[PDB]
Amino acid sequence: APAAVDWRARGAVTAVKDQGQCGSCWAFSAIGNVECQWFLAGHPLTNLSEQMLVSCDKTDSGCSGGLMNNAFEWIVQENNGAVYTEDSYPYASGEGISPPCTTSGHTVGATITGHVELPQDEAQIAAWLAVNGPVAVAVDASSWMTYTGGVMTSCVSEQLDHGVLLVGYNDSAAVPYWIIKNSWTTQWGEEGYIRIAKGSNQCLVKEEASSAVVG
Ligand SMILES: O=C(N[C@@H](Cc1ccccc1)C(=O)N[C@@H](Cc1ccccc1)C(=O)CO)OCc1ccccc1
Repeated sequence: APAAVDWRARGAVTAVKDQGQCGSCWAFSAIGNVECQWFLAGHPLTNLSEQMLVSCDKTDSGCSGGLMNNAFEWIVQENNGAVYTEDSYPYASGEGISPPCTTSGHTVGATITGHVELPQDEAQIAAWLAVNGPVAVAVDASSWMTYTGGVMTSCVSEQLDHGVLLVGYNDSAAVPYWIIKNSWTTQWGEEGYIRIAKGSNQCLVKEEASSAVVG
């Protein structure tokens, strides 16, 4: 694999978001992945709708939580592969509730055909990311309320609880690291990003990695 990859500088990653008081990290992870995969398939970089998942994907639990793989499966099996634009289905859950699903009045911004579940191996995830783009992952975020910048050390790695998006890595650095997009505003971390050490399963980052497939 290349020594380093950073998709943020290559036109593939939209702005950092704010999930607010809702337990919707799963939806930010899944949609951020779709956004990146759609661009890398040769389509314009488009802002897509987390609200579609939070209100309409009844195989997940709204502001009480969900799974990225369930969300990818719902899009294809129940929603004809469609992912609506942000502008046509804007985020409505920042106060912490999921309003009833709206089943018309939206415009499709992207489509997917399926998803892949990646190996539980950091070198294999990096190799896939270098060619095919950003990857949805789950982490233990319990230590992330202390992060202020730099490459974090000694991440608490006990229980997966938070969905996020891998956007790059650097194996040439003094301590090799992953680059991760969070959904806690740009005032948190490094303009909304976190770097964690790579190669020691920090925060359980290798355990639940997956991606949508765009045809
Ligand atoms: O708890 C979750 N998911 C986790 C993420 C996850 C994804 C993949 C693997 C492990 C964890 C989840 O959604 N976490 C929630 C936790 C939360 C709840 C309420 C307020 C703020 C925060 C998040 O928003 C993560 O920030 O899913 C429960 C579930 C399972 C099946 C169907 C419906 C919900």
